[PDB]
Amino acid sequence: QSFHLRLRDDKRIVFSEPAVMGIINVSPNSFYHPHLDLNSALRTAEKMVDEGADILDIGGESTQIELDRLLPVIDAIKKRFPQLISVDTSRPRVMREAVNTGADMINDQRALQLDDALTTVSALKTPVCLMHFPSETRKPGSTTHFYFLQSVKKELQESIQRCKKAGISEDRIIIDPGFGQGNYGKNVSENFYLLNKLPEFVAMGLPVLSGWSRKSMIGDVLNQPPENRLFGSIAADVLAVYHGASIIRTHDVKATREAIKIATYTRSV
Amino acid sequence: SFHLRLRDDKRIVFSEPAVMGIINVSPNSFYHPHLDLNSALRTAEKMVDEGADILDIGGEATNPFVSPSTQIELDRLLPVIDAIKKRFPQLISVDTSRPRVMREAVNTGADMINDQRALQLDDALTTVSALKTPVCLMHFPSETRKPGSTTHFYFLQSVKKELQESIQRCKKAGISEDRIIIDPGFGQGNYGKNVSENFYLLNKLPEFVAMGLPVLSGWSRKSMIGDVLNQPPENRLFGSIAADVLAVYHGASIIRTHDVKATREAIKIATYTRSVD
Amino acid sequence: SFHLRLRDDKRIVFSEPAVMGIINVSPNSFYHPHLDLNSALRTAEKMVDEGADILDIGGEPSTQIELDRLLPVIDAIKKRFPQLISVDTSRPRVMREAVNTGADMINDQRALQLDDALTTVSALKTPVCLMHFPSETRKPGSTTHFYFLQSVKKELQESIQRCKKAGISEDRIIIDPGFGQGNYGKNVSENFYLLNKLPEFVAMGLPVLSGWSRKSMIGDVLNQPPENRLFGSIAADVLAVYHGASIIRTHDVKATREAIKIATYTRSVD
Amino acid sequence: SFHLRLRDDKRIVFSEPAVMGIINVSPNSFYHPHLDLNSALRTAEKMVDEGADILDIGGEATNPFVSTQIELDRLLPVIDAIKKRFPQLISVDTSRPRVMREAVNTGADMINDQRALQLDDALTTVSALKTPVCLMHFPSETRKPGSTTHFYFLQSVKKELQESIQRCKKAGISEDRIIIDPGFGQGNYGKNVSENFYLLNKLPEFVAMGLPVLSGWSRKSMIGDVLNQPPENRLFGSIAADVLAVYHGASIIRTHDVKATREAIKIATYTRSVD
Ligand SMILES: Nc1nc(O)c2nc(CNc3ccc(C(=O)O)cc3)cnc2n1
Ligand SMILES: Nc1nc(O)c2nc(CNc3ccc(C(=O)O)cc3)cnc2n1
Ligand SMILES: Nc1nc(O)c2nc(CNc3ccc(C(=O)O)cc3)cnc2n1
Ligand SMILES: Nc1nc(O)c2nc(CNc3ccc(C(=O)O)cc3)cnc2n1
Ligand SMILES: [Cl-]
Ligand SMILES: [Cl-]
Ligand code: NA
Ligand code: NA
Ligand code: NA
Repeated sequence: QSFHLRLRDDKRIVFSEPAVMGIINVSPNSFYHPHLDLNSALRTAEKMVDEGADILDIGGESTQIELDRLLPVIDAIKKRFPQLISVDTSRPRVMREAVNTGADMINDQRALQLDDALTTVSALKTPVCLMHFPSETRKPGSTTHFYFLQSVKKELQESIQRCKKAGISEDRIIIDPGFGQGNYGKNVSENFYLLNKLPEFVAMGLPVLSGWSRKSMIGDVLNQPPENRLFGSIAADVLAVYHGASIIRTHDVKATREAIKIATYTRSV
Repeated sequence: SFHLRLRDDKRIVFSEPAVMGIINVSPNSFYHPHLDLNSALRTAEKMVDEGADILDIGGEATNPFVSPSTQIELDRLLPVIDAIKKRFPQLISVDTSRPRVMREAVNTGADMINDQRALQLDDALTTVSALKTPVCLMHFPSETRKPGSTTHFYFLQSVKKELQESIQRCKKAGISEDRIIIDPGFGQGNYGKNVSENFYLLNKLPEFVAMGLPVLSGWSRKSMIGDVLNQPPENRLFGSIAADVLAVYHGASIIRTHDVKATREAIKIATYTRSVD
Repeated sequence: SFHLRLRDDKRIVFSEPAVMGIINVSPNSFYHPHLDLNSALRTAEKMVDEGADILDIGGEPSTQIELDRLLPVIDAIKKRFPQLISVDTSRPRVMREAVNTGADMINDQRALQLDDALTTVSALKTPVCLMHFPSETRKPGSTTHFYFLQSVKKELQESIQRCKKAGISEDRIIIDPGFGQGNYGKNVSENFYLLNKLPEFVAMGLPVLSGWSRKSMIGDVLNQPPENRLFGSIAADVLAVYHGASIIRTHDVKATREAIKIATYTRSVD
Repeated sequence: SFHLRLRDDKRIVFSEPAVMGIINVSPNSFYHPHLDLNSALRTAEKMVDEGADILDIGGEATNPFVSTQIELDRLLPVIDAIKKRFPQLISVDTSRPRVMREAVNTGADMINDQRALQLDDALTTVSALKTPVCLMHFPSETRKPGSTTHFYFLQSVKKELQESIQRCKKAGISEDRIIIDPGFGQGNYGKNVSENFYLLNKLPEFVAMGLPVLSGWSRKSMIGDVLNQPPENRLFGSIAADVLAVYHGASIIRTHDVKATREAIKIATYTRSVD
C-alpha cells in the first residue's frame, strides 16, 4: 500500500509504505501520556523521531488555552525535525494558527462539522483526516453489525462529498473509521467488526487512517490498564495494515513500524 | 377473534393473531435503520411476500417531551407510507407521538397509530379521537425508573394500572373501544425494565389479555434476548421467535416483528396448541 | 426502612421514615427565622424532645455571614444532642466548614449546581439531598402536568448521574421534588400533581425527601396564614409517606411524626 | 452461645446460633452465581436486611459433580465494597494461602476452608493472620460412597477432624479461632445421601468436640435427591436440615436463605433450650 498527499504548497509527498503517525497529546486530561509542559512534549517528539515516525500528531483539545499548549510545540518541532506535523483539532482558529506555525495537515475527529471548519481547510489547502464520529449520542449495540458498518460508510462518503464540494482536493482527504468507545459511540464487538471489515473503507479510494493504540477495546479484551496494552495494540495495527490501512496513529512508534512492516510483506506477496 | 374499525367504519376481522412487520426509517432507530426510500420499500416488499398483516412505519428523530424535528420525521415517513399505500394491500401503522405527524400520516394512507407514549403528548388524545383510527397504547417508557425498585408483583400491578388508565383516557376522549390496542412495552433502556421484569410480564401476559382488548407484544431482536443468549442483534432470531410463541400462547393478538415469515409460522403452532385447550 | 452511610462509613438504618426538623437562622428565612443563638437552641431542644431524627440548619462577604450564623448553632447542637445534623446550603465553603463543625449531611436546594459543589461533596463523603429546582425562566402552568413531571424526573436523574460520575456513593444520595411556589417555579396544582405522583420519584431507587410544612400551597387551598396551616401540612406529609417518602422536612416535629406513623402502618400492611 | 477472637484480639460473642449467608461470585455455581460486583452487593444488602451475622464470599466455582489471580479479581472488589458498607463479619471461602492473605488484608474477618488448611502454607498463613478459621472435613482421597458402614465412616470423619484441630493448635492457632464442619454434600464431598443424614443425626458427636460447629445443607443434592426437586425448590427440606442441626447444637448455619433460616432456627433454639 503506497499513497501520496499534496501539501499546501502543491508539493506532492509520496509514502512508499504505510505511514506511522506518532501521538503527542498536550492536554493534561488525556487518558495516556499527557504532556504537562513543553519540555516533556519535546522529549517525546525526539524519541518518536528517533523511532522513525513519519508524522507527529499534536493535540490539546477554551480556544486560547488550546493555542497556548499547541503552538509552542508545533513551532519547536517544525524548527528541529523534518517530520510532517498534524494538528488534532476541530476549531477553525486553531487550524489557521497551527498551519501558520507549521502544521502540514489537520486531523479532525469531527470531520469538519464545526461551522467554518470546512471552508477553513479548503482555504488552507492542507490535507485533512476526516474521522467518523456519531452525529450525536448513539446506543452501542443498537443495530446489527452489518447495518452499523453501512451507516459509517454512508456518513464518511457524505463527509468526503462535503469536502469535495467545498473545494478540497481529492489528494488531500484521508478517512478514519474512528476506533474507540465512550463518546465514539461503539462497543467492543463493533470496533472489531469495523477492523475486520476495514477493506470496505479502503475500497472507498482514499488513504485510511486507523488508531487503536492503548485504547479501551484492548483493555477490555485483555483486562489490562493502558500501560499494559502494547502487545494487544500492536496486533490491531498489524491487522489494520494487513487489511490495507495507509496510516497508523500510535503512542508506540518503533513497535508499530516494525510490526506493520511484517503485515505489509504478508499482504504484498 | 378480534377486529379493528378503520376510520371509514370498515371492520377488519382477524381470525388469528396479526403479524405487524417493522420498518424503521430514522438513522438512530433500532436493529435495521432504513437510510433511504428504496431500502424501506425493499423491506416492505419482502415483508408483504412473507405475509405481513400490518406494516409499522416509524421515523422519530427526537423525543417530543424534550418544529424542525417534526418536519424531519414527516420527510422520512410520508414517502414510505405513500409508496406502500399505492403498492400494497397491507394495513399501515404509523409509530409516532406527535399529533401533526399522526394527521399527515393518516391523510397519506396510514390506517392506525402506534404510540409508545400512549397519546400523552399535548393534543394527541383529541387528534386520534378526531382521526377515528385504531390506536395502540403502550406502557409509557420511563427513562428514570430504576428496574428492580419494586417487586415483580408490584411492578406488574403498576403496569396494569397504567394501561387501564390509558384506556380510560381514550374512552373519555371519544375513542371507541374497537380502536384500542394495548401493549405492556417490552424492552430495556428507556423502557425502564430489566431482563427479569420483562420475562415476568411475558409469563403474566394473560393478565393483560383479560382486560378485554387486543394485546400487542414486541420482543423482536431486543436486548432481553441478547442478554440471555449473549448475542448481537443479528443472532437473536430464534430467541425472538420463542418470545413471540409464548406471547401468542398466552393470548397476544398482534406481534410486532422484524422477521415476518418466521414469526408467522412459529405463532401458528402456538395458536394451534392454545386452541386444543 | 432505608439507610444512609455517613462520612466515617458508618451505616445508619432507619426502621421507618425520618423526621427532619427545620431550624432557619437567617433573618429572611421562611416561617420562623431564628434571630439569635439562644432561640435556635430552644427550638432544637423542643424538636429533640418531640422526636426529631435530623435537624436541618439553614442560613442563606455573604458566605462569611452565613457561616457566622450557622456554625455556632451546629457546634452547640453537635455537643448537646445525638440527632443527625443537616446543613441547608449551596455554597461549597459552607458545606466544608459545616461538616468540619459537625454536620452529618448536606441539603442542597440547587442540587450541587454551584461550581465546586460536586467535588466538595464527593470529598466530604457525606450524604447529600438533591432537590429539583426548575429554571427561573419557568412559567408555572405553561406546560401540562404530565409534561412538566417528565422534565422534573429527567432533570433529577441528570443530577443523580452528575453525583455518581463525581464519585458520590449511591447510598449517600437523597432526592426531593422541591415542593413550593414562588422561586420554586410551580403553582398549586403542579405541586399536588407531583405529590400524587410521588411513587414515580420513589421508583428512581433512592430515598425521597418531601417538605410541604407550612408552605403557600396549603395557605392557598385553605385560605390560611402560616400559623393556621398545620392540619393541611400534615395531610401532605401523610400522603407523601404513604406514597413512599423516606424523609419529611417539617417545622412541626411532633405532629408530623405522629401523623406519618399512621401512614407508615397503613402503607406497610400490603 | 459461642465466641470467636478476631485478629485485632477483640472477642465477638453470639448469644444465639449465627446465620452465614452465601455470596458466590464465581460464574459456574449450581445455585446463585454472582457475575458482577453489583449483583453481589444487592445480595449482600438483602442478606444484611434479613439479619445475616456473617457473609461468606467465595470465588471458587462449586459443582461437586465435576487462577489464583482470577479468584482475587472476583473476590477483592466484593470484600472491599462490603467492608465499607456493612458491620457484618466477612468470611472468605478459599483454600489458597495467597487469597487468604489478600482477602484478610482487604477486610475479611475469618477464613472458611473446605480443605481445612491442607494446602501447604495454609496452616502457617492462618496462624500468622490471626483470624478465625472453619475447618471443613473433606475426603483425604477419592472415597467410594457407601463403601463402609455408617458407624465406621463417622469414626473416620471424627478422627480426621480431630487431627485437623490438633494441627491447628500445633501451628499456633488459638482455640477460640477454630470452627469445625462435617462437610455435608455429595459428589467430591465423598458421601452418599444416607451418609450425610447419618452425620446430621449424629451432629452432637461433633458438638461434643468443644468447638463451634458449622453446618451447610442449603439447597444441596441430598435434599434434591430425597424430595426429587431442583435447587430452586429445595427450601423447605433445607430449612428442616438447619432446624435439626441447630437442635443438635450447631453454632453456625451456612445458607442461601437467611430470613427463612433465621426464623426456623429460632424455633429449634427455643425447643432445645426450654429444658
Ligand atoms: N484521526 C484520529 N483517529 C483516532 O482514532 C483518534 N483517536 C483519538 C483518541 N480518542 C479515544 C477514543 C476512545 C478511546 C477509548 O475507548 O479508550 C481512547 C481514545 C484522538 N484523535 C484521533 N484522531
Ligand atoms: N407498540 C410498540 N411496541 C413496542 O414493543 C415497540 N418497540 C419499539 C422499539 N423500542 C425498543 C425498546 C427496547 C429495546 C431493547 O431493549 O433492546 C429495543 C427496542 C418501537 N415501537 C414499539 N411499539
Ligand atoms: N430539601 C429541601 N426541601 C425543601 O422543600 C426545602 N424547602 C425550603 C423552603 N423553601 C420554600 C419554598 C416555597 C415556599 C412556599 O411556596 O410557601 C416556602 C418555602 C428550604 N429548603 C428545602 N430543602
Ligand atoms: N464450611 C463450609 N461448609 C460447607 O457445607 C460448604 N459448602 C460449599 C458448597 N459445596 C457443595 C457440596 C456438595 C453439594 C451437593 O451435594 O449438592 C453442593 C455444594 C462451599 N463451602 C462450604 N463451606
Ligand atoms: Cl424496533
Ligand atoms: Cl423552610
Ligand atoms: Na496497508
Ligand atoms: Na410512538
Ligand atoms: Na374512535
